[PDB]
Formats: sequence, C-alpha cells, structure tokens
Amino acid sequence: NAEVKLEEENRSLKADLQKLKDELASTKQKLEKAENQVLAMRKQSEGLTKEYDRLLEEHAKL
Amino acid sequence: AEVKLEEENRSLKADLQKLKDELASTKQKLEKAENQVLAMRKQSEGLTKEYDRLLEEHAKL
Repeated sequence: NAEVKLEEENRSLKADLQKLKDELASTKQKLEKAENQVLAMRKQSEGLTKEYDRLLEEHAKL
Repeated sequence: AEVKLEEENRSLKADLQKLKDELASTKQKLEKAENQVLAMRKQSEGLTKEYDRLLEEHAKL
C-alpha cells in the first residue's frame, strides 16, 4: 500500500502542478499585455506632450 | 521502487511551492502594471484638458 498510496499522491500532485501551471500561464499573458500597454502609453504620452509643446511654439510665432 | 516514489513526491511538492510563489509574484506585478495603466490614462486626460484650455486661450485673438 505504501507504493500505491505514493502513486495516488503523485498523480494528485501532478494534477495540481498542471493546474498551477495553467494559472501561471494565464497570469503571465495578462502581465505581458499590461506591460506592453504601459509602454504604448509612454509613447503616446511623449507624443501628446510634444503636441502641447507645438501649441506654445506656434503661439510664440504669432 | 518505494524510495523512487518518495523522491518524486518530495520533488513534486517542491515544484508546487515554487509555482505558488512564482504565481504570487506574477499577480503582484500584474496589479502594479494595472495601477500604472490607470494612472497614465488619468495623466493623459489631464494633459488633453490642459491642451484644450491652452488652445482655447490662444484662439481668443
């Protein structure tokens, strides 16, 4: 029984391992998406700031 | 044959712990990232509002 019990437990733990791996994969993709969004918004912030600057430049030339 | 199964059992438990922790970390980082996204959206809105006000001021000639 020692060995059959160990088999039961091993299969169970392997299943748990797979479940956790799935969770980690999902969460990882979510994190990747959020990070990439952050970068995107850095670029966009830079651009928008540049346009705000264009306001001042153009006005300085009237 | 038993010692092998014991070995594997412990190995699997260790892997479990590692994954619990890695998942916890990843969730923390996801939370941080989403707060960053939110904050930056708000900064952007503030900036477009600033833009509107400034342009409206310039258009007053």
